[PDB]
Parts: sequence; C-alpha cells; structure tokens
Amino acid sequence: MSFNANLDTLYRQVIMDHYKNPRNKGVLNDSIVVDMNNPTCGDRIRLTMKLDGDIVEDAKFEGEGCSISMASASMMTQAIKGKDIETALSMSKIFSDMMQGKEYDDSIDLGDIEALQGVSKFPARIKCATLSWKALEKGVAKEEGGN
Ligand SMILES: [Zn+2]
Repeated sequence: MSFNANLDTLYRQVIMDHYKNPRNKGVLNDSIVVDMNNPTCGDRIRLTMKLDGDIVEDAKFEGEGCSISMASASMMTQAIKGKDIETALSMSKIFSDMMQGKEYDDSIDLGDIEALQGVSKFPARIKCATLSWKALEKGVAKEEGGN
C-alpha cells in the first residue's frame, strides 16, 4: 500500500484536534491518581481525575511521550470527563467485549478505538497502546469490576 487512511490519517486527525485545543500535561490531586509509564519508549501519562459523586467531574492527563499516547489519552479522557461511572464502565465493558465478539460498537464511535488498536500489535507500539488502554481502564475500573 502507498496511501491508506487506516492509521496515518486517523492519528493525524487525533493529533491535529489536540492541537486545535493545545492542552496537555496536568495533575489534579483529589480522588483518583493513576499514572502509566513506558520506560522503553519514554511515554508517561498521569491520569488524575475527580469523580465527585457518581460521575466524572474532571481529569488531568499529564501525558508525555509520542504522538499517539499523549493524544489518545486526552481524547478518551475528554469523553470520560463528560460521563458517569456507569457509562464509563459500560464503555470499557463493551471496549473489552469487542475483542470476544468480533468488531462492533454500540455508538459506532471508534475514532480512538481503531487508532489504539492499530498500534496495539506492533512490538514497538503495543506498549504505547496498552499504556493508554490499561491506564484508562485502571482509572475508574471497567465492566463492573474488571479485577
Ligand atoms: Zn511512547
């Protein structure tokens, strides 16, 4: 293949959207503080959220590293910042469920999901993919517990 918008144009939009809103790397000490490093690649994402009730009030992502990691976290935490715990647990319940079923999203909203899965498989990109993946699922947990 010469040109394919499979991942290139996808993360292109992911980082460009992140540039239209130039905010990244922050720390909110309140309720949940979960950071995830990739000491091989240099990525470091400190996910500091504030869930004040049964929702998500805010989230600060101190994400450093490469193009995908700091961007994906910012994108998924933006959706989380505007969600609840039920909706977050559901999003991750289906997020993991996709891997058992085949390929499907209840909302069809696979913008980051298809980007994160793209790098998920390359030996060098898998640890940056699992980085954002495991860090987000670890923040508020997933499904109804995960464990
Ligand atoms: Zn990295």
